[PDB]
Amino acid sequence: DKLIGSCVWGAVNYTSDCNGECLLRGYKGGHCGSFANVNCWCET
Repeated sequence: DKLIGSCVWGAVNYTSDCNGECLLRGYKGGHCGSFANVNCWCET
């Protein structure tokens, strides 16, 4: 997996646009943790 940042509306390294932060890295459509809604990861 290829982390990107956090996925909490009120935290540091805030993402806001997972797919965005992932696209920024040329990664594939990322998403937010499935069983840990807090950090986002890419679908690599």
